[PDB]
Amino acid sequence: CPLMVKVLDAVRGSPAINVAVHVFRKAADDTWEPFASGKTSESGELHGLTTEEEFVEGIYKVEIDTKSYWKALGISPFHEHAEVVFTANDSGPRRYTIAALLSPYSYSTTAVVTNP
Amino acid sequence: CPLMVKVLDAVRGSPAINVAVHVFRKAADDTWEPFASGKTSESGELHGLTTEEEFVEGIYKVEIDTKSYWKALGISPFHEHAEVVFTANDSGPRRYTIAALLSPYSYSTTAVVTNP
Amino acid sequence: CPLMVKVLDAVRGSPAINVAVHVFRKAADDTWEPFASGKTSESGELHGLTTEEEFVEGIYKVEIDTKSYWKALGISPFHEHAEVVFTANDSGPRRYTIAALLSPYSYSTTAVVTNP
Amino acid sequence: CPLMVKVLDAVRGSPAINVAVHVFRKAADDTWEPFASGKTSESGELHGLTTEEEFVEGIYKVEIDTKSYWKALGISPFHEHAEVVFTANDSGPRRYTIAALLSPYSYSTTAVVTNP
Repeated sequence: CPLMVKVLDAVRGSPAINVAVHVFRKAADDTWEPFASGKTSESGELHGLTTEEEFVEGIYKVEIDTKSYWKALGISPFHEHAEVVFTANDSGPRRYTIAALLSPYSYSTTAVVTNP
Repeated sequence: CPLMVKVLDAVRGSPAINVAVHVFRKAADDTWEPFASGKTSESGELHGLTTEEEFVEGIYKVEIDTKSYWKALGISPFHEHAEVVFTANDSGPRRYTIAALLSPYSYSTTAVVTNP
Repeated sequence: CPLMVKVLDAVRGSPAINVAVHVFRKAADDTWEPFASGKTSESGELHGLTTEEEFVEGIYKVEIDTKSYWKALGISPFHEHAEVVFTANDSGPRRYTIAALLSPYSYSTTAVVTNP
Repeated sequence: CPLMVKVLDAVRGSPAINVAVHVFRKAADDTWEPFASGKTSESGELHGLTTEEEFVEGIYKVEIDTKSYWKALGISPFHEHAEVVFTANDSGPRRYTIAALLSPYSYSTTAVVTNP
């Protein structure tokens, strides 16, 4: 898995389940092209977004729909979504884990990058 | 001062000085129009971005140029920038503090919303 | 003011008000002796803990009673309290800001060390 | 595994490897008794600290030696260690993951608690 997303809920101390995630890649004409999408599983993870062959050098954006997650729990949150933007694979193929920790008025995001 | 930004450096335990910040407002055509910008001061803060008159309800994006900050320190960072997207809502008098805590592979952002 | 504490609530996007803080200094017998204490103000800050005269080099512990704070809101929390342990070192003039960002199952703490 | 610890490095974007961890349990006489210890693996994880039979109700402290980790990388950090203190199993047996994200002047810690 070259790209995996993991989302945790800091209010409940649990994985964040059924969170929508959209990934985009910056195209030649400086616009964001849809690349992949999915929802987190019961473990708060999203696997299988892409393959090593498809995941070429580029600037990518991972957008996590945090607002819908909190609203479904009855909480009105601050952010519209969480976005993570990064250059990938520019010194060769790597594996990327993007982790997000969510609270209604705060989030953090961390990347773990490994060389296969 | 209804909107202020504070940026901290988690590697050095210091304010993040001279970081570029751009603020955008979402226009009816669903694109981002420039709204305000500046560089953080010696205390890592950016004040005087807008006034109560101009800061109407709407969707705002705050973009922090984190990549330039780490590159000046000689540290290779993960993210292209840090983006915070939120709705401003009239619901009594509101002041918004957007704080960001920066590491090379991780950031957190928190909103503090108070009423004078 | 060489030592100050700031506490934020990530669930409500507000200062964490009326939180008990205790400060201890490590004594030569390797036990913790009380040093200073207080409750955070309306802005979530605690000032006036000590003076430059008394704040000598040594190992200090700052204990934040997070559990009582969440229990007052009716939220069941994970941690018994939040503890920050550090060495104060004379190395030019130093002011220490210890910040904590609280969620029910997660906290972060950051030190900002500046020189007037 | 009733108790697992995972440690990440926010400066390098990698797991934090060979980090010493000590766990204690509060004894009848209000002192901290040693319970288990170990070091994180190449994946930044520490498994096998305890069993369900041994992991009874109590107040536990997980101490992570962050200072030694940073010093070995040539960085002088702020904190002496990171401590996580919590009541475990008081409403029946659960599984606990304690995660820590480390920077030299900041850390965060999150608990994920599941019902087996």
